[PDB]
Amino acid sequence: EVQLLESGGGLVQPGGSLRLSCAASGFRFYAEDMGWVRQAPGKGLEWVSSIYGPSGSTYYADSVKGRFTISRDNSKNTLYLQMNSLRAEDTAVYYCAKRGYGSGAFDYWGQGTLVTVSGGGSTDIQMTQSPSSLSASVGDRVTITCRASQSISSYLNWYQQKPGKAPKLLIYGASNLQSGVPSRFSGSGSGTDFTLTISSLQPEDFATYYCQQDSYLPYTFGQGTKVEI
Repeated sequence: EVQLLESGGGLVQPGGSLRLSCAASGFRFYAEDMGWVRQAPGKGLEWVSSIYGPSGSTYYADSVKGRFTISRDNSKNTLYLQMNSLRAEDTAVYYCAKRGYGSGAFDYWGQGTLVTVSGGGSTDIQMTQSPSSLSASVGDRVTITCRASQSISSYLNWYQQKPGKAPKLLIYGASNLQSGVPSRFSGSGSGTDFTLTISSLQPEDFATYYCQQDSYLPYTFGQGTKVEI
């Protein structure tokens, strides 16, 4: 089928370097937008870099600018992340991601690998999520809020992440339900204020939920909402 096959990582020393790689198979388009995300232990998903166009233009979060280089070979359908001058801050699970044609959103993800370390005058868009955590029961209704720092229309995505595993896209475009995703999950809003609703909470739905935008660089996730028992 379609899959991002990730490889690389391991234990390294401060000052050291590492190269992640991501091989796509089952691609039906040339040079779709790709990037890398990371998650520091007991922290939220963090966008690291993006690459876009046949030119292979790049963007990078402030934390890693200067040290990390994203690249890709569109021929061999492979994605690379060269990580230099690593610090203990860089300790995280790193995931590769690809933008899907059907959704417009990053909906194909590598399984992730642990790394351990022993302009135009544009505006950045920030996302605030509410609440941080909540505790509920099977059959409970749950709502989660997302406030963007700038009106971004309907360009807001919701993701579920279970611990260790790659995030899963539930809603794209503020309200369009991703294919093969139960219809108890539903999204609303527009402009700056958005809402993910779970109508009847099920055992499998305990996880962390994140809002995210994919349209305006730099891409960001909100801080996440943990839904625990």
